[PDB]
Amino acid sequence: TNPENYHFETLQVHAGQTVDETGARAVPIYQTTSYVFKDAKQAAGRFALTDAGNIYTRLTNPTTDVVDKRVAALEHGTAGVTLATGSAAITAAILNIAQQGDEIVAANTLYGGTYDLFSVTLKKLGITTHFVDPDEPANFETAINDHTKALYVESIGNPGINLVDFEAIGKIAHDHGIIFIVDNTFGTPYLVRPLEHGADVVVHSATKFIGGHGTTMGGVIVEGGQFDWRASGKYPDFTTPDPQYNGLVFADLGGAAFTTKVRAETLRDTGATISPFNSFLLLQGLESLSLRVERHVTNTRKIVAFLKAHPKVAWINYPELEDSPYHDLATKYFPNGVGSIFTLGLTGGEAAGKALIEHLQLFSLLANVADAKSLIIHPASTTHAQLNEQELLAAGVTPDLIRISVGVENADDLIADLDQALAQV
Amino acid sequence: TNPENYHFETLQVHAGQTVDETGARAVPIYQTTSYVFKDAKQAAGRFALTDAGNIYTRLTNPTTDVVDKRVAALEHGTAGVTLATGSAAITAAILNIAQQGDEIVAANTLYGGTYDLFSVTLKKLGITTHFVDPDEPANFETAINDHTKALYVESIGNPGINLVDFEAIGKIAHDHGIIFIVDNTFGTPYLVRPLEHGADVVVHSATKFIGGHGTTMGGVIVEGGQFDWRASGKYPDFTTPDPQYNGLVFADLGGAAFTTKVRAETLRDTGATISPFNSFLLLQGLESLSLRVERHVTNTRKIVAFLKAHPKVAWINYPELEDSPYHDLATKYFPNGVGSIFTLGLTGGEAAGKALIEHLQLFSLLANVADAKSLIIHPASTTHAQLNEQELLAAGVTPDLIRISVGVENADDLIADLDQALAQV
Amino acid sequence: TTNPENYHFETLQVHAGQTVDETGARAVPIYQTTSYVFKDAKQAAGRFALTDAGNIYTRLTNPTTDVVDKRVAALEHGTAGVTLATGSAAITAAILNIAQQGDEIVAANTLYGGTYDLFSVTLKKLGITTHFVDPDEPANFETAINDHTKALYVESIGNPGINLVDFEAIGKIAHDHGIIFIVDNTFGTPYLVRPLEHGADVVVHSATKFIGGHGTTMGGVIVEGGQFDWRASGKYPDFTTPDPQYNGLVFADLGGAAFTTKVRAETLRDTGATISPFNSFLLLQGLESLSLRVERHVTNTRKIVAFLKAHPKVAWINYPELEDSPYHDLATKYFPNGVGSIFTLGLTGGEAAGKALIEHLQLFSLLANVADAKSLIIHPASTTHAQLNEQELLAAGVTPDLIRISVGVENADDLIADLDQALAQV
Amino acid sequence: TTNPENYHFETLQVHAGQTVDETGARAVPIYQTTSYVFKDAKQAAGRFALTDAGNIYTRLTNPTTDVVDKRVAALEHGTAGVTLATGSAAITAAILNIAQQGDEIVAANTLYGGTYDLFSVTLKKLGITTHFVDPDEPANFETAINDHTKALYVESIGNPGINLVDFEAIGKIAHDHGIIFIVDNTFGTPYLVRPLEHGADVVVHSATKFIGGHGTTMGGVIVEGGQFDWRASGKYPDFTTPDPQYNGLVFADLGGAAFTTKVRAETLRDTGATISPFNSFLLLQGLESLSLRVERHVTNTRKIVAFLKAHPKVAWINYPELEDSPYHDLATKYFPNGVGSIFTLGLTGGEAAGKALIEHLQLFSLLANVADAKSLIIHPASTTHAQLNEQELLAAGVTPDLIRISVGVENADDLIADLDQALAQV
Ligand code: PRO
Ligand code: PRO
Repeated sequence: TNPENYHFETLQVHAGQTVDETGARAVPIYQTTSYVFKDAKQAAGRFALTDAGNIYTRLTNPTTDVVDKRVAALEHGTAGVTLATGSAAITAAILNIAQQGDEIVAANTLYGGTYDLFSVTLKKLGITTHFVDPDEPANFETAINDHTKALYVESIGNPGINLVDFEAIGKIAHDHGIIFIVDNTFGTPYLVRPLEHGADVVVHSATKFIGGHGTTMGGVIVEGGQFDWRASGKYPDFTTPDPQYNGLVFADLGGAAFTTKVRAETLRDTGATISPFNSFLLLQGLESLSLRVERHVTNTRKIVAFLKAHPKVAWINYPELEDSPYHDLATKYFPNGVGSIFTLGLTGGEAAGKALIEHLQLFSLLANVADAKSLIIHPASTTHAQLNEQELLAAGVTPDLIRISVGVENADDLIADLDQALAQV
Repeated sequence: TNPENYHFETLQVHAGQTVDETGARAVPIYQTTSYVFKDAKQAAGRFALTDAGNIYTRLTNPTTDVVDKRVAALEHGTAGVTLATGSAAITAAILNIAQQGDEIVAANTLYGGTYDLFSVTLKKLGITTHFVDPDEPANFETAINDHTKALYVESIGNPGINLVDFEAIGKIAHDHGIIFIVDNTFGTPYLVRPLEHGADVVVHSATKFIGGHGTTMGGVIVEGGQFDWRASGKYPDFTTPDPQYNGLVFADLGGAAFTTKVRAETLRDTGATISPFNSFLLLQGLESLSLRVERHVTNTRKIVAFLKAHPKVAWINYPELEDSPYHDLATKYFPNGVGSIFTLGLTGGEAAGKALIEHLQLFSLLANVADAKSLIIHPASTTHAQLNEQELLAAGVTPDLIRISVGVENADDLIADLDQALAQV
Repeated sequence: TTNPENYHFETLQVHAGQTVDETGARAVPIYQTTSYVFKDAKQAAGRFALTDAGNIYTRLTNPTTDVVDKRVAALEHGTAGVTLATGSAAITAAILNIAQQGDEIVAANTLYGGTYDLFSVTLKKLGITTHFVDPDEPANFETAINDHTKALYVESIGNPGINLVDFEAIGKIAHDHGIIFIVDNTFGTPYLVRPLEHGADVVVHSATKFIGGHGTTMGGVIVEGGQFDWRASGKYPDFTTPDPQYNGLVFADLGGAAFTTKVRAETLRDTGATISPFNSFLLLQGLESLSLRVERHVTNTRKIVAFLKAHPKVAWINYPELEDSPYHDLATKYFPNGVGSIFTLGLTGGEAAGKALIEHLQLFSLLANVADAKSLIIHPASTTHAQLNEQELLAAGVTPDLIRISVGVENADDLIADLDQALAQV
Repeated sequence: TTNPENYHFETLQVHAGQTVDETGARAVPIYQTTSYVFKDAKQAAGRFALTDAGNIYTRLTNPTTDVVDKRVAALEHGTAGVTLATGSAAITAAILNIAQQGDEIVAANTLYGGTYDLFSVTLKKLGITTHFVDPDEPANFETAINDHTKALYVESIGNPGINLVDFEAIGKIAHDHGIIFIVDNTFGTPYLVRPLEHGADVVVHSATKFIGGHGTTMGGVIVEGGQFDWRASGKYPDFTTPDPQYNGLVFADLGGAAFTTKVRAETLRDTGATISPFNSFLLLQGLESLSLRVERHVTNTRKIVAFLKAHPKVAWINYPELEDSPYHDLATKYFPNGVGSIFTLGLTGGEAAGKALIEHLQLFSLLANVADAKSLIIHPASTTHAQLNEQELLAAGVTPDLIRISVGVENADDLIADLDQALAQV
């Protein structure tokens, strides 16, 4: 994990970065695809996974490697692996422990994407996921069984902005001998470390917060390295020596089991590999993640207060709020804030929200979150237009719903902009 | 397709590139993740796929778009889509027309990767692929049936360096109402256009030739737009309106059917999206593809002749050679050459090849092909060490086999380097 | 003009100069191009004539770099900006823009090693003499001014030496003699002090350091305040006398864009110290967090300066904000948000003690840079200022026992802990 | 020294200066960094002292850019190279490296618009006078030489004007007077003519054009032949007299790296026209195909020049290789592989005919650049050389009816077809 016990701010700046022979203080962009092997042994050794080193950029990259380590350090885990996007980090994570005919138990509150994947695409492939209501931790136990291999939820609903009892669902899963995978995109390691509250694997859509400016895509998978793969016995690929990899037992890697299996199977075969550039820009984003998340909260705090007190605001979801049905969860798991993404409904309903959008100057109309620039959009008509009233209202998406992602601009300017706009709907 | 009927050299330089309002002569790197929508309608419109424009970089990118068009133009197809890597362009291509419990008929001669994917990973997902011997076009018909939805082969075996009767297998597939997907990595549009000899879809690993210098990864999928999806009837997802996409019938797009379905399903859900940088470097590579491939052939020609005449060379595979079991295929389908990748066996067997490797100065020991720098490696101990003697000798990988990828250096220097080295094994 | 709807720093550093093209792309595209297609022969001819606004040649204009120009100027509260390859190039251009052969410049003794040697050796060879004055006494500049003097140069915070200067004072003394006031605001950044609003006419920057923020990309920026009469003073003819090469165009006629437009059209076009659109993109990213980053570098440096002052093995510690530094008054008047994150320090054991301290710290990297997100430490006299020797070395506050530290954005405690252990091993 | 195991152009452009780091990465890493961690206080001090080889500061040294230096020099068959931000910056540095105030340069009249105005306006202001001679008669240079003259400058192929020059001739005339011969080989590239091997001492390049090859990235390269006695001639003191700032180091003591090492240590460090490691990476990619690309640009231009000569509506066509151009002899002697892909042409209808032709072609883009993979066309007098007017305009072969064309690597037939249709519409 973290060697000389460094604090978050130090880890987000140094984690997994070494200095090569050139003395280059910044991580070089290893925009290469292959690596020269010392001799014919090392070649066979690297491809056999028995000799530590670079192999192929689809599999390995000195730049991307620093991201794996660094994110893991922040997430306080044991090993990380990066991928083309968040969607791919999810697809890989799932496929690593779910075969055909098997199933997984995932929360009702999910990003339009994560959802339409679990339900339409990966099922089509014979892996259906049973959607439970995250508000009642026990609600998962009811759909669990023998074909179930992992309990999946999002650290903060998208757009349900609903918290969940991490520790509860973690045991409910371990009691049945399966792992807890938490999609921490919305919370980030600075706000919450699912791996330290009952989670085994944490996925991220670095595209959003880790990246920081809406310029780069990428996903990350971090493992806690705290789940006996043999014990539970429910994960064969992990137990049964791999013929294709020289009878290697993934469970023998320990803290690196889950991640070295994605890299050697899913990643190598499906190839949703990140480009060294993207990884570079992620390293820059991480070098300031905390600082930006800190402002993302204090800004959202101020913007939420002003919005709650405005007559023209019907309702406002935001766990930290003293009267949100999740306030208690917030205080227990999110001591530093609940993010900067929130939903709200206006008093003039649907036509009013879109109207507000059409008047704001500092809020951009687009599909994204966690940009340094503030954003707003109406989920139902976009990011979740892949779900019918059936799932739509099941994930909290109502015709009057409007979503906001608070940037790092000046709170006064954002409030002023919001004011002038509402003063016209 | 190609509007004012331009020749290959003109298309590889201009295809799908327009000039924006800035006047920028070079395609800008759109290192962005989202796009600002005009109003709430356009947002809903883009996400509904009813309004042409950018949506999300996982789905769309102005830079990557030029690659889609450009490659397609060269491949002489109707529509292209790019992806994170070649492996992902393959995974996506397959998943676009193969559900669970279904199967596909693919050649025995395949890249270590393409293979271990079709066989271990995608089966695990309940899609097994029956490996036929490409030498006998009829050999495919025997394993075809009702669950079969596509016939897949590589334009040039890796490392079988075996040609195949494109037109033969194309009909053998259309007679049974399925499509022909040809992995043209090794041949490229300048040497062969599978789409014009019985192929419906062509996949590429731009990582290799299109890229040109071993710096960038990426895959491409191009469709010929010449297969009635309704007629054959064997492709439901293409016939049955998509609920998630507003009851859209993929077959209604025509020339853009196959590609807009990968982008809207597999890509959007699995997210093996290319980074705008990678796409940029591909555009540069394409702007010179032909010129480099031209030298790749004339260089390999000269290097093959010298190698055939050297006493210490046991055997040498290279279709163009007057006595290779494929010479006739070569003359019919490859009028401009058969590439620059070839295999050879030495007279001192295994230990001799690796020895040759350990002596060469201008040939680099690594896992890659089509680099401007020349490369050599022993497949059995690396790129195909995922197959047992069973598949290993089934794809032409023998203990004395050595593979070479001819660069663009000076033929005399390469021959000289090879000479001095052989003069020591 | 300037900042339209009167926005605050945090909003400008994130939005300033950034429009949405037809592609609708939210992030600024990286325009890695060298040329631009012109509408017919006239648009082409009119652009090259500088009469038609638009792109011409990346050596002169770039859509990506353009956002940098606007944004940086916006933050620095100026009217126009032009960016260049490095901080050194921005400085070289600023001078050369208003300095011919036979002219002279009066500059502070406290200057970064490069800047010094540029004024003293490189520009000397071309008939541009520079008088190095002691910035502590504003009147000292008056003494060296004369007919050939054409500009007064100072740094917002000496490098090294950490000495502040009376902006308004030197500002007046310069305008009273009809010359411009050039401030190299590198160490301060627009967020700590805006020299253009306290008597300065042109402010240059080394985006390499703070603006970029991670030690990964290089570039310089020149920003003009556009509130200095070029005609009036009369000492800047090129700004008044029509430019033959440019259809008799008179640069002073451009108003708020006179100085920078002269650089782009003269010095920049001809010498070509051009930034690459890539770098510009990375700078934009940096600017998008400038305020947040500069904020921590300071809170961090404050604590670390405290600890280091109380520590027995510390001979002395320069940091203007310290209640008794000979510049404290200048700090309160001009630097309400802090005095940055770069300070010098002397050790009890002299030089050998310092070099010992460097080699033992684990969170401070020994390299030549400042403003990195990572913390840095180095010994100025043997590196950054080794082209000067002792007389000029000592004219800028560089003593053999001097050690320089650049506080990063890591955890303040860890940094102190690291500092402790190293000092004990000294 | 130079090219070790005697390799050919195609092998050098792909391998020259590229090593494999510990990561084993085959492709040259992009070192997007500004500084480098130094081993203890001495390595640091020794690097800054220029006595310890290694990286110092990206403004001075970069592992990515370094491959560019070696490689380009290798191809140009020289001993040492240094790269800079642009072609203009490489030229500016080359001159300033051997030119002080009060010195003069004698250069060809045929110069790219920028180069001209740099010599004539920008460098004039700094006491560096340049005498513009007629390159057609080598003796013409002798006439302007004198005590203050310190270098003879010419382009391998005038821009525009497409005029060749007697390399060896001007080379001797310059060494007979103890001065260097500087050639701007942009238009030719090391693959068509290697000025360093035919009487030249320093050859500069605008990688922006051919080396890069796609109009996407900018940069300049300076290459020295290292076969000119600095001590002997005696006219280059700075090369002989110990450098105080550098521990009395004498630049001439460096041998084959004297000229370029002076640029990196003086002009470059102080003015900072530094390339970005990104650009360098893109240049390396370009170099990896230079020979192949230059080969087609020529076969293509040959055909296109033929067609255009026979065409009725073509008043005249400049291309040295043409059997009757006043430079054909120079072409056969010096350019055995072709004379490039940039030619000028006059139309029967004069200026208006030309500008008409431009606006009608579909495969030729109207922009300011050459050597793109895409074909280009432009009218020099209203753009690239509009800072010069008629007297100096006409001293470089730029006539109001002149049209310039840069042949790309598209299909030769399509280009001709496109040209036909446009001419008919004229
Ligand atoms: O500091 C930051 O937030 C940005 C992220 C990419 C480059 N620097
Ligand atoms: O011409 C070429 O081959 C290279 C490819 C990337 C940049 N230019």
